[PDB]
Amino acid sequence: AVPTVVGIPDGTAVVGRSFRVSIPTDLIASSGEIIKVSAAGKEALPSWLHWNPHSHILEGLPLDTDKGVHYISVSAARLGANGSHVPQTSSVFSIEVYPEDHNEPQACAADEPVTVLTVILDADLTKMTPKQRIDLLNRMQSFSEVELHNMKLVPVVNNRLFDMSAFMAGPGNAKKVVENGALLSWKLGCSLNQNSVPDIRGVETPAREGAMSAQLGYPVVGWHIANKKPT
Repeated sequence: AVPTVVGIPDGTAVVGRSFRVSIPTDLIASSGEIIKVSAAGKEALPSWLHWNPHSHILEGLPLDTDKGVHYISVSAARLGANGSHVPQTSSVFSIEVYPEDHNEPQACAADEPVTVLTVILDADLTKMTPKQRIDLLNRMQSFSEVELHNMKLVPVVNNRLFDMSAFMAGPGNAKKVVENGALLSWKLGCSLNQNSVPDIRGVETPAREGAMSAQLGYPVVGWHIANKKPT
């Protein structure tokens, strides 16, 4: 009698940046009902998302191939005496994945380069689940002193494991690079130079000694600091 309708607001995401939203399951599910979260019209989520049923958190880390709008269905079903799932309600919202974070947490002055620290990892993000992508970011926090949601994680492109414009850099623990590679990066400041970069020993030393890779779960190829043209 008199069903309730819950609207969930649409969200936004950016390639290479962590995504996290709470879903109001206590409003959608009358006691006893089973919640399902999927891509609308499918049983699975999009490949970049992960649903935590006990925390009610939908989270993910999109790749360039996830650009665009994703409709997500949150549905509640009654479990019948015979084991059937009787759907009761469905609430659908969308998430638009945008292509570029412009190296900004979300800023430097216009046309002022952003100083970015990048760690190059022997990893293939397309082989990793969303949870694995997020946990790699989580594991980097000890070293970056940047929160999960302000780091960036994207694949290597054109097989380039270096940045020749970098004015500081150093080695990791890896001797071979087996996978395509991943770039895990964050902002240090605006238009910095060697003399104004913060203390980076807490990156460079564990990178070279192998303590960083032991904590991240992936081999570290190297790191570098470079000023990136603004976008």
